[PDB]
Amino acid sequence: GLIEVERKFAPGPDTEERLQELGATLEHRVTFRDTYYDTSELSLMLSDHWLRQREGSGWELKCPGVTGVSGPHNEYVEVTSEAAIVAQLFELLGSGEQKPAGVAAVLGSLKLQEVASFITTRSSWKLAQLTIDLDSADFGYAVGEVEAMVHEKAEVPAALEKIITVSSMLGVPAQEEAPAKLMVYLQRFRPLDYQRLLEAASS
Ligand SMILES: Cc1ncc(C[n+]2csc(CCOP(=O)(O)OP(=O)(O)OP(=O)(O)O)c2C)c(N)n1
Repeated sequence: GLIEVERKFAPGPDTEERLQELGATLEHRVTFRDTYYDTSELSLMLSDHWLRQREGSGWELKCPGVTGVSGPHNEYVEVTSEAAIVAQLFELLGSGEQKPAGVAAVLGSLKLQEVASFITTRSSWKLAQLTIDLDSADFGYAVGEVEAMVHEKAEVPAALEKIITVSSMLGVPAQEEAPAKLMVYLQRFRPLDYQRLLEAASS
């Protein structure tokens, strides 16, 4: 799959106006459920893999990036082929000897269960490209991301530059590193999982 490069930010009262003034256009709005899966030991998340089923899109696996871009920014390979997702799940959790099947069909054999499920309403903008998604979660939390998707690693630096420039033109504090919706959900509603992630990040 493709390499996603992103920077999250806290959206302000002026964000639409600022986007308008930059020449970004609002492409669509959409409301949808995401459901994230892991083992009881959080084997995926602790290895920086994120498996989800998204209403309207199907199964998606985020795999850790190949280049060094972490900080307020981050980089993931997004895998959307179910066959590719299963192949990676077998390697991480099970055996490559297992019979391939759809992601839903293998969950039970790999002891994968729902760790999080929540609805989001997303207002999606395009800049000529970059995408800027302004999200509101159904547990009460709002976040934005400036994002680019590239094919090869050598395109990452140039994408990363635009992402920073656009966040800055939005007037988003440089220091700010707004958390992912999933991380706020885990903090509020899966506190023992959240602590496990904390203890592993400081390690
Ligand atoms: C402290 C910390 N923060 C973030 C991460 C990375 N991370 C946390 S959750 C998580 C999975 C959810 O990522 P997210 O960017 O919030 O998805 P979303 O915006 O809704 O959808 P999309 O852009 O595909 O449409 C990742 C990759 C990490 N490992 N540690």
